[PDB]
Amino acid sequence: KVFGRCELAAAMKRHGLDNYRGYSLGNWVCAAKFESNFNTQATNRNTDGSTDYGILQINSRWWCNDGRTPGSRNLCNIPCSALLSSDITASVNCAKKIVSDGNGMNAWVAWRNRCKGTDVQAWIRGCRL
Ligand SMILES: [Cl-]
Ligand SMILES: [Cl-]
Ligand code: NA
Repeated sequence: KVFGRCELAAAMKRHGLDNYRGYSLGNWVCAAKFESNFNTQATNRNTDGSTDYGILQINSRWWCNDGRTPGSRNLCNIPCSALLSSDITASVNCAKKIVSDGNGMNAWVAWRNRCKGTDVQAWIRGCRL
């Protein structure tokens, strides 16, 4: 599923992401925009053989099992395919664990490079929330 900007914002808010660990809703929407272009089905292969999955491009080296990343962990305890569903619950739940692991949202390179230090609130402007 390809989410609309305000549609995704509302879904993230409902799942408790707004100001989760101090990150306002605009941050999460901005990261989803530049990680996946709001597409739950996005996949990307990394040089080390791991793969990133779903709307927040969660990586198989640490966080999910895709059966093809040798010597990897599965810290959200889910198959990576679960992260591609049109229901974002698994992606959200896993993201909460990632952002809690000490490095905040710097774990997402696109957030660090394209959202951090910008007016992120613009990403939820105009939305009925
Ligand atoms: Cl915001
Ligand atoms: Cl933080
Ligand atoms: Na894994």
